[PDB]
Amino acid sequence: ANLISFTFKKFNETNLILQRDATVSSGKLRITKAAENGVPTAGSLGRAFYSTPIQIWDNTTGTVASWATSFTFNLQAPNAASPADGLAFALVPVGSQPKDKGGFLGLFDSKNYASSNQTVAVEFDTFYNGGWDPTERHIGIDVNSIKSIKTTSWDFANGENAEVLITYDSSTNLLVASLVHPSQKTSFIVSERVDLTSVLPEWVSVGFSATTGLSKGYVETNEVLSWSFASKLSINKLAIFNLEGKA
Amino acid sequence: ANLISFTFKKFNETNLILQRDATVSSGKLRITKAAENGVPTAGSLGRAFYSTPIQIWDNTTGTVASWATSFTFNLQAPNAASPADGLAFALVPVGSQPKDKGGFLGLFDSKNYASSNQTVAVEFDTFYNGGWDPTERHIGIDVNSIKSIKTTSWDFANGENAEVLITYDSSTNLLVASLVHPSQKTSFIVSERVDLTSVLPEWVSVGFSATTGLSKGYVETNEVLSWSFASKLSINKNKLAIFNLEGKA
Amino acid sequence: ANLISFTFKKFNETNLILQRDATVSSGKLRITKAAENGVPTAGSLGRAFYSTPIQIWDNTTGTVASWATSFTFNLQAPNAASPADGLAFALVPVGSQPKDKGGFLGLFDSKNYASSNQTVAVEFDTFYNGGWDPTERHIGIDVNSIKSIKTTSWDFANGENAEVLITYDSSTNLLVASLVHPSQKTSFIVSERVDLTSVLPEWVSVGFSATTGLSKGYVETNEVLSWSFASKLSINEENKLAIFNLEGK
Amino acid sequence: ANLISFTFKKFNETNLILQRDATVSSGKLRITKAAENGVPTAGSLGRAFYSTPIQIWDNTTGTVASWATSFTFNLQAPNAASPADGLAFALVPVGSQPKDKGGFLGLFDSKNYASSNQTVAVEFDTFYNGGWDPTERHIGIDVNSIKSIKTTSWDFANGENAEVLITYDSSTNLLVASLVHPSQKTSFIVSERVDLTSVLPEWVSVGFSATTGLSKGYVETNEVLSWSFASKLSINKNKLAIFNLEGK
Ligand SMILES: [Ca+2]
Ligand SMILES: [Ca+2]
Ligand SMILES: [Ca+2]
Ligand SMILES: [Ca+2]
Ligand SMILES: [Mn+2]
Ligand SMILES: [Mn+2]
Ligand SMILES: [Mn+2]
Ligand SMILES: [Mn+2]
Repeated sequence: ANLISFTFKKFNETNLILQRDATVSSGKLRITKAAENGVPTAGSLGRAFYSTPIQIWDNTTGTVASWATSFTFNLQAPNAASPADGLAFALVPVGSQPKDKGGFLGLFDSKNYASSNQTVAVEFDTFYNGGWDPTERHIGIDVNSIKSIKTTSWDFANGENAEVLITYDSSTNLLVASLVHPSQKTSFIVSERVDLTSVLPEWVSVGFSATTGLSKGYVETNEVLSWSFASKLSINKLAIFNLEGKA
Repeated sequence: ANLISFTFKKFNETNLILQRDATVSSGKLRITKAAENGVPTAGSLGRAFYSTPIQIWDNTTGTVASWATSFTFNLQAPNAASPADGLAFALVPVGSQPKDKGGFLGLFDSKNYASSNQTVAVEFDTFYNGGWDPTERHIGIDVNSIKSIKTTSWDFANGENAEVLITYDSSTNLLVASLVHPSQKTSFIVSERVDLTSVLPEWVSVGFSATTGLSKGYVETNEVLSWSFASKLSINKNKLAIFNLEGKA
Repeated sequence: ANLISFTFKKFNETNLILQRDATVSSGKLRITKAAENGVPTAGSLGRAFYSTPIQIWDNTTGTVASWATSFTFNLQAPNAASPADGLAFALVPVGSQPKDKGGFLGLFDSKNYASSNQTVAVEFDTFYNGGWDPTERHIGIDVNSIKSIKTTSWDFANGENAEVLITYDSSTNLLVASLVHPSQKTSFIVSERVDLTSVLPEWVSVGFSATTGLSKGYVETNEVLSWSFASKLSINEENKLAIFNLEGK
Repeated sequence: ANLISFTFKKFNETNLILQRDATVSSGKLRITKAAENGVPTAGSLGRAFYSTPIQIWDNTTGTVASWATSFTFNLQAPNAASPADGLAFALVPVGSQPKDKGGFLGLFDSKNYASSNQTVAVEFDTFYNGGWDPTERHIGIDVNSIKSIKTTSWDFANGENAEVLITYDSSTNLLVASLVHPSQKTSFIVSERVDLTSVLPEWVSVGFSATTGLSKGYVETNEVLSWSFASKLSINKNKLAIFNLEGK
């Protein structure tokens, strides 16, 4: 079995494939653009991916990798009543370039199922796009589309640290996204079955994507403080994983 | 920083400390009694712990260990209307002995804050005891008492597998327990800020504890299929990604 | 696959099975005796082991585990010309009791092969015993016998830290023991073929064994500063020594 | 602390930087040329490196990273009496290019110390150069030059697998490089004190480098069958146990 693993407690420019407004500055992974004062700017799109590709499944041996990612993100909107849009962990084709800004998070083109994207993502959405989004703040699981196949309720705490964990288990095809605001003691969890072999190609890049809305007033940051990742392609420990990274 | 880590994919008698009705069979950790026909028995009590005690907070340096457990359990009852009582993952003192069966899960004495017990547990409750319990089947966090300081809705699936992840973070003091029934794709989480120094002793036995009800009819299985655990005590002043792939997935 | 791992950067009494003169003081494992002024005492016999037993091979599946261990030890004799005897890493049966003192290190009865012991050990030899030992100080692989099946030259520097790495890989049945004295930038290594199914039982205790001599002058300290250990029992692969040695000390 | 780890048990083109004759076929990283029929070729040079750079020391906090690497290689010659030249594990500048072929192993320019290369390499030497090498096959710690700052006798076993472990402990500045031949139960070890801060840049690429001789007759294969590497860089001021099993 092949392995690949890495833990960032601070972010470095030199080991990431940066795309658009996503830039590293003072340890933090600022995916969107903040003005001189620090106040977030509208119409921003950023993408950041890990330097080495990851094989998530094999064509010949028919085996599927199990993986896990953990990171702490912080969305800071000056006015909670008008923010946009969100941030997402994404597994994306290796030489793949950004898509639609705004409520498409720079990952998808449309709401209808277009497998040509070959994109799985877990979205953390602050802005309710009636076009596809559910009633309130949610954690979505995105497969080829920005219309999330399964979402969960989210108490978005403004400018407060969110620790996340995402795990894929090959033996059950299950995907689990969890989120905690330690400062507020609020916890959340979504779970869904996903076939990686039908969605993503054998080799994918791994990282983040985040955007701000269309309207000028509708501003928020999209900051990731730390990031840990592990993958195991069989030919995946959880207890010994989040302690070298998260804990 | 000191480290401890193990991943049972199948339970073995040889590297656990079994108390009461707890018994290892065909790789399962059956913590409550089952008849010859494979039928859950009433009035049962079990306990299974790890063979090394664990330092969770160091008095001299005031440091606190960050730790993570993951395990798959399975509770099968014949009659959903009358089951009892549930299983629990707990951190007990080094040389701890079992306590009250039934609605106490062999871990606690009374509903009031009894600091003399020194026990932190994450329960998985099936039987509702009005006196202390909430309405529906719940995940509960037990500190020095059976009356959980926080609870949440857990939609108990009968005879189904439940993958469980429980993490304590030292820098945030936050204990987070999360459950998934992969057959149903249903997920359940509860998190509460807990201070270990105030509650638990320096060294602790990490493991399981489970019970059945007062009456004949109130029977269920209290079984653990597999188990992973890791800990990290910082010497001067814990990955969640590489932990559950060596164990859970 | 099944997994067990721990890192001792500082030792503690409670997660250790201690036998005879073996003691733990201020974060150090003093396997042999010491005075209050700091003088090694003769006729000392120490053995310390990890609490949780370890399945090294599984009868039914016919699989043999692959394990690695890395530790730091210091051997300080007052008079270097007359030292005795040395320490050893040893895989011993779970209920085993310390054996013959002196150059037998507490692990064997005779120089001739006797399978009733069921013991694999890697010895670090300061005192050359004419009957079995080769001339110079050595690292020896001991199979049920105090006479090593293979040895290699060792420049034992008195009172210095010695980082050791012992690795067993089942796919080639190869045990590789290596020692570095980082103070004088010296390095030594030994390798031989060993079948664990024959020599050792299924479950074992893993730890240390050290002794002092017979004479009032043949004394040395036998101390272990830090200790790492990991093992992997497969269901139906080599051990990652790259990620281990860093996730060790 | 910051961590990076991986474990190739079969090589893939998709997550490596390949240079010159270096090639991946059927999961075995072949560094130098081998003919269709399996015949090794002279005048070859290969280099393979991991896709992510690795921070071995941080300037701002003075923190230096401990690391470890394990890989199994096989060298096979038609004629053991005349092979060339060898292969080497190296920590290399973030965008470096292959240097002198042949006796220099595609890594160095000359026998004298030139810290412009910024290259720590552990070499595995088949061909004794009467210019800088000891009189036999050797493992050698190379620093900014092809002539080793320390060596040890290696009993090169023709067409036999060789497991290698290289470990750098930053709490002792000690680099230890070993090699075992599992088919013949033989082992070899070298250990020298190397200060990375005066040798290598903050960020380095991590990988392999090999060559064959100038003469046509002097042929061998330079193959790596598996690979593991781990690193740990702290914020302030490495378990070989868990690594070596969690490795290959
Ligand atoms: Ca949206
Ligand atoms: Ca109850
Ligand atoms: Ca002796
Ligand atoms: Ca040469
Ligand atoms: Mn959405
Ligand atoms: Mn309850
Ligand atoms: Mn000897
Ligand atoms: Mn050379």
